[PDB]
Formats: sequence, structure tokens, C-alpha cells
Amino acid sequence: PPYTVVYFPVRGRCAALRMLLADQGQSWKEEVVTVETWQEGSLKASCLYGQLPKFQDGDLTLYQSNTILRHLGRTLGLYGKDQQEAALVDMVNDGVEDLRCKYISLIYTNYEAGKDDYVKALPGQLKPFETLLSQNQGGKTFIVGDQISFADYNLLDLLLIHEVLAPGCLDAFPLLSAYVGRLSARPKLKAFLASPEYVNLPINGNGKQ
Amino acid sequence: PPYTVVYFPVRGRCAALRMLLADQGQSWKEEVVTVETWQEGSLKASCLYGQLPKFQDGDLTLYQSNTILRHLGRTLGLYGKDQQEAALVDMVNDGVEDLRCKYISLIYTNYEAGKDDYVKALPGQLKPFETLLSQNQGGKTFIVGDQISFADYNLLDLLLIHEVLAPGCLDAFPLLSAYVGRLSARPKLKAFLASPEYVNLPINGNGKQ
Ligand SMILES: CCCCCCSC[C@H](NC(=O)CC[C@H](N)C(=O)O)C(=O)NCC(=O)O
Ligand SMILES: CCCCCCSC[C@H](NC(=O)CC[C@H](N)C(=O)O)C(=O)NCC(=O)O
Repeated sequence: PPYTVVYFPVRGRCAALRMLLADQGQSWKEEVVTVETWQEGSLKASCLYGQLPKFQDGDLTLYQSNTILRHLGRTLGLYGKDQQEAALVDMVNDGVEDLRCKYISLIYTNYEAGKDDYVKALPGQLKPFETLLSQNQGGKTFIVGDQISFADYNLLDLLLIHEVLAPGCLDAFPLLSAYVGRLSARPKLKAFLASPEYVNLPINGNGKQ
Repeated sequence: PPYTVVYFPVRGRCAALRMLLADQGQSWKEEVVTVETWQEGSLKASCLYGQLPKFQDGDLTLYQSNTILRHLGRTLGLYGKDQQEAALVDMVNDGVEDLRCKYISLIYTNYEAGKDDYVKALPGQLKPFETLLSQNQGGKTFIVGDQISFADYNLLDLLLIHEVLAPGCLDAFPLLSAYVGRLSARPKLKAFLASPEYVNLPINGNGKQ
């Protein structure tokens, strides 16, 4: 601590981490990089991998958003309670990553044309999480075990951006809905999701949503 | 333990955990799934994300390559020695994933037309790892401190498939070429990189490399 997030002013790949932090009583600083600024060359060359986010936890400066989330699960204890659960929250976040990366392909490289087949192909892609909840206590808790993890935060968001893509896709998936409902009902998250801070910050930055 | 790897007759995405368990003196049963068995549908409906590798470590069946790699790191002590070392081995294995994702899209989507353009972007893609290496003992040891990590194996698999695709790439990356020269040497691994079950396997299946 203190936490400092540097990203472009989109919800993007840091919505999961922002939701984590605010739910887990933590504060953070936002340092915004606009596209004009990014274009002025320096910071992209400072960034290890040319991209964003950049997290600063104290003296540690992290990159790759999944790394950032794993790191806050080790540190804050959002990573299972044993090594089986740990393996499974890995299994599940890499599930959300694979889909998230496909979403990104639509939103930036084929939205208008591809959006079509995307919401058709979606049920088979959201299928595994529906399975996962039924095995984990019949979905009345969390995707891995019975304590929130950093994987509950990255799945809940992937779910939320898709309910915006398709107002209603989660209805085919009744346990997936029960989950989002329950998790947006956790107070610190609820207060966050309803904030100016969250609401007027675009999901993808290019207009598509 | 014991370890069972369930995959197609190709190195591909099990190459790195096979290098890991071989270098660390472990042994595993390879369960070989032919395209004929994948085609006859029963295995797919068992795998949680419809795909393979599938890995059994005793009572755990785990899906997804980097989750297995991350598991063996947690279990066989190969995820660095302290909190900073772990977020950095994850930050490196992530950086690696991003470039493996682009290599499999080159290989199973459009090799022929996409290659020249791929090999054009490669120096800019390998350059982060040279850097990481220079930051630590001038790249005299490993990619994250004193001792080997899962992220060291997986990165080594990427540069070996990349030297088959673009022979001459690593020659400008001397630390990175020496890194391969020194981790290939460690004779438990070196015995494996000349075994039948490694030399007699296709990199990619599709016939491209
Ligand atoms: C203005 C709106 C842009 C919307 C996308 C913002 S994120 C774009 C990109 N970053 C990434 O790709 C982040 C991915 C990285 N692997 C991670 O997991 O953290 C990135 O920083 N790209 C900039 C670049 O490569 O030049
Ligand atoms: C049958 C074609 C010849 C074999 C080529 C190698 S197949 C490897 C491929 N696996 C993946 O894409 C799994 C990816 C998963 N994210 C992981 O962490 O590893 C995969 O399983 N896909 C095959 C499929 O979906 O049928």
C-alpha cells in the first residue's frame, strides 16, 4: 500500500481490480493517461511491455493485469484457502481471460460484423462457469470455494460487460444470474458500482460497449 | 503425484511443463489422445473448457496449461522465494502467454500469409525479456533471481519454437541466446531435449513451425 493504478480513462482491463479494491475496503489512486499523452512516446517506452495497466503497490510496480490481480489475491488473501482451491481459482481466472481476450477481438477488431455470431456463440462459451457453480455448492456461494477470490471479481465484470452487449444473455444461465445478483448485493461493491467514479467512465473507449 | 498428461501427439502447449518435470527429476505417464479419439467426442465433453491439456496430479485433474505450470510452481517450489519474486515470475509467464497466443494464431489461422509480418514484429516482442534478464545479475542466472521458476521453462519453450520459425532471431539477443545455452545445458533437461518422446514429436500438428 498505497495503491496507484495507471490506465487510460476506460474501465477496460482494470474494472476487476477496481472492484476488488473497493469491495476489500482499500483505497487507490488513479493516474490517467489520455490517448494524446500516450501518443507523446515516453511512458510506452517506460512500460515493460509497451501497454497498460501499471500498478504500484508500495515500491512494487507491476504490469499485466492478471499479474496484478494474482498479486492482490496473495497479499490480500483472495486466492483460496488451500492449494486445490488456489489451482482452481487459477483455472477459473484463465477461463475468464480466454473469453475476455475474445471479447476484446470483437470490440476492437470486428464489432459491427462479428457481433452477430458472437451472441450466438456465447452460450457455449458461458457454459463452463455455469457448470462450475453447480459443482461449487450449486452456485449459492462463489466460483471457487466459499470465500470471495480475485476470480469472482474478474468473472463478475466479464459477466457485467456482456449483459451490456446483450441485455439479457444471462437468462439462459440461471445460476450465473444468481451469482451476479448476490455479488452486486455485497455492500462495498454495490456502493462502488453506483458511483460517478464507475458510471461515467466508458467500458471500451472506442464507442462500442 | 503421480503425474498424467493428457494431450494430442504434439509438443505445443505441454512442452514447457514436460521440460519442468524432466529437469526437476519427476516422472509422468503420457496419455496420448489421437485426433480420432478427439473426434469420437467423449473426452471433449469431460474437459471443462472443451479443450486440452488435461493433467492429473494425484487427486487433481486440472485443465489449462498456465494453471498446471502455476500449480507445479506452487507445489515443487518453483515460484520464486518471496512475494516480489512471485509477482515477477507471473508478470513474465504472462508476457510469455501473450506472445504464445500470437504464435498459435500464426500457426493455426494463417501461417503462410502471416509469417513474414510476424517475424517482422518479433525483435520488438522479444526485447522485453532481454531487458528483464539484464536487470537480474546481468542475465547471468535466470529471469527472476537465483533459482529456476516455472516461468523460466515456459519462456525457454517459446524461444526454441521461435528459433525454428525465425532462425537468426536470438542472435541479437546475446543474454537471451546464452540463457538458452545455459538452461539447455542442465543435464537432466538436456537428456530430455534429445529423448525420443521429444525429438519424435511434431511441434504443432498442422504441419507448420
Ligand atoms: C484508448 C483506449 C485504449 C483501450 C484499450 C486499453 S488496454 C490497451 C493495451 N493494453 C493491453 O493490451 C493490456 C493487456 C495486458 N496483457 C494486460 O493483461 O494487462 C495498450 O495499452 N495498448 C497500447 C499500445 O500497445 O500502444
Ligand atoms: C486437434 C488439433 C491438433 C492439436 C493441436 C494442439 S491443441 C491445444 C489446444 N489447446 C488450447 O488452446 C488450450 C488453451 C488453454 N488456454 C490452455 O491454457 O492451454 C486445443 O485443445 N484445442 C483443440 C480443440 O479445441 O479441439
